[PDB]
Amino acid sequence: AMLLYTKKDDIYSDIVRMILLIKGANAKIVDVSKEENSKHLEELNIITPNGNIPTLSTDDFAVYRLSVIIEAIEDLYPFPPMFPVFPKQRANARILLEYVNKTFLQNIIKLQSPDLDEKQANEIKMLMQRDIISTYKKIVSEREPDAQNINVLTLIITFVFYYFIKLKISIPTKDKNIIKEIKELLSEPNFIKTIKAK
Amino acid sequence: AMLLYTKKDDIYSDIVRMILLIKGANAKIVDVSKEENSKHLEELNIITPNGNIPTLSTDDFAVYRLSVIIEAIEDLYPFPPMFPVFPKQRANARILLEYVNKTFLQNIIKLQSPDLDEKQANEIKMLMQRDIISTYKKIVSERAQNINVLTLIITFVFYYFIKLKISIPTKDKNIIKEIKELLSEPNFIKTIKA
Repeated sequence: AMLLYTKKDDIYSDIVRMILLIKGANAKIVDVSKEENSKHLEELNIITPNGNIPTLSTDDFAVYRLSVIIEAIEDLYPFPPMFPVFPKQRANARILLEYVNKTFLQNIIKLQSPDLDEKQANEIKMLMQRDIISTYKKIVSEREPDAQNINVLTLIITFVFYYFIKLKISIPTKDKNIIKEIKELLSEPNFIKTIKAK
Repeated sequence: AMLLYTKKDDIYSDIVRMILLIKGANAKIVDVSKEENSKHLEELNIITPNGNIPTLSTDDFAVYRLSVIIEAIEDLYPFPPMFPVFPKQRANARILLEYVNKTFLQNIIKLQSPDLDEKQANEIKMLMQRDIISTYKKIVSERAQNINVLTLIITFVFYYFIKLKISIPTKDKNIIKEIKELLSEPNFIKTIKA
């Protein structure tokens, strides 16, 4: 059966859990930061090279790295699709996913590290604050049709705004429409469901 | 149109160039290290954060991370396939690609850096020498003769071992024959003489 090794307040764990929810995969979610899951943590370090979090464990394999976890979930559960189904658009989305991973997701992890300086933290916060709206506008520009499903980029950008709040970083916009849209993302039923899954 | 920003004696450029050759992609390879076109190096530093080499550019994007370059090429040019068709094997290939990138590709580019002492260089060489056969055996263990991205990359690893005067640590006649067979692949030769 499907098992997801998670960790508390980890943007990557959260993203994969929401993906698994939308895909309708009935996965066992195990938080290895909890002392009762100590045995699952021991297993993780046997099946993975560095006890990587998150880890999606299938009957046939164990995967780590967000883009690889997504691809493995998509191979086994293609519906609803997380990426565009046409080559050009698919390529663009995967490149934009890499940009969001590098610019936001990796930096969110850095701000949560105990070995973080005052200089380093302000560099990261300034960086993410500068591009966040530009990236958000670019993700919605790619979408530019009712009862339709969400894409992996909208799903991930929602978690970026959620972690901005979590890290007490203000979302830099005065635009009423963008504010309404961000509030609409943060109130998506599957996002709430994932946030209250703990 | 498709534009590839390359640099002389760069393992990553070589790998992408061979992939684009096999795919039959109509890309415009530009060697930024050449003075002939300084105009392209300027445009590269605008579209990328640190003028990263290699960079696969399109009218819609610029990509410089190797695994993202390989995925973007596969999305646009799926034939011939560079990855296993079944999910388990696909997942394993991508993980093994990351291992090869970290253990060898990144270490080859460190040995080519100007500010590097002989002590640091010996650490890297011995490290790469220890795992090269184990990794090679693992790539062939994963495997009518359609080349996949891991075999393509491991070929360039053995090519750069020779290029950096690092001996391939094996006495095994079969492995030696196989490495020699990799290094004589027509598209590899074609890429090396491009």
